[PDB]
Amino acid sequence: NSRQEILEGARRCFAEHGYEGATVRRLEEATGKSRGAIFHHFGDKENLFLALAREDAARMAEVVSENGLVEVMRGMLEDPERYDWMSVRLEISKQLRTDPVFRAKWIDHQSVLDEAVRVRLSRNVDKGQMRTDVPIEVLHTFLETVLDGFISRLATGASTEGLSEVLDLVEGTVRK
Amino acid sequence: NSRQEILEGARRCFAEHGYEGATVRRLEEATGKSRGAIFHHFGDKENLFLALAREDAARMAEVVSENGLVEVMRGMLEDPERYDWMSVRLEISKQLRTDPVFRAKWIDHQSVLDEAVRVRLSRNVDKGQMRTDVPIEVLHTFLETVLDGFISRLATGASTEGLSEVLDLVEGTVRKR
Ligand SMILES: [Mg+2]
Ligand SMILES: [Mg+2]
Ligand code: NA
Repeated sequence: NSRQEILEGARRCFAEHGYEGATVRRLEEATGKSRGAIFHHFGDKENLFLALAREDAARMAEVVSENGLVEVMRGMLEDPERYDWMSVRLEISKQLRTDPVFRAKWIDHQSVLDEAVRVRLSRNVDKGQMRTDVPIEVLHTFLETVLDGFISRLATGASTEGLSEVLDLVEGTVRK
Repeated sequence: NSRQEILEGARRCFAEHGYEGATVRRLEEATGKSRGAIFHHFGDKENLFLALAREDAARMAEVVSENGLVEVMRGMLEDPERYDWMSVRLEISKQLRTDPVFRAKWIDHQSVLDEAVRVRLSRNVDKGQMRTDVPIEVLHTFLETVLDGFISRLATGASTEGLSEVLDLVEGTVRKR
């Protein structure tokens, strides 16, 4: 409960203020919980952020298991209210490249999504639905690159125009 | 001449420190030019950023005219440091999305690139090289989304392995069958 309350409020706070602007005082205000309770549950601000990213990964992993990364992207188009949170995620990009400890933690906190993508694509291969003239890992990297592009695009304020059709094309490309 | 100097230092500074981290001191360090030289020129950090965006849009536009957005991306793989500063978009996305003035400036400063992509795709269509079962504007948006993906991956230190083969696949997809 307390943990949940902290996560729901923290997501709002980060989205509203950005990473640096999500001060401890603002996190208190957004959660109704003390700094002592927040850090008791999460240790530090970065771990709190990582918990949120892991929540994202779990949710995305579920959708992937149903209908792939393309369906995650379709959901992005349905959810414009989430763009502010997507922007916060993007702010940690440089740290991801330069801080080995944080990097490893970020990767670990995405592990459920990464595996789900792999399982999905395996299932698709088993069913003979993917093209076989291109290795499955090239197809994998292609889908991940489109996903990163979608996130960037939307977060930076590009319109929705033609994106559903772009997703149709993306799906068509990896199929037989 | 000096101006190419100030943009060159800015580029390296943005690549190294980010947008917020590009302090006057660090910009001086990178340009070795007194804050007065640097900003007399541009007024503020936003405008130095937008000037750089224009300069590199123009370079990309040249490449596009020769061999499309895919060739821009092949070049990014060949030397990721050239456009590494573009990582700053990932830092400032909410400002680019939510400040309509800034956003309009950003779009304007990329106009030469956008027109070159449109001219290149037109030429491809004229020669019957593009698939025609998907509208050309969907193909256009696809290619841009891929480029946005490439900038993100390189910003976060993703391996570039398999990406040349990904570009082959991208190129094959927009072509006729
Ligand atoms: Mg699908
Ligand atoms: Mg080509
Ligand atoms: Na052109």
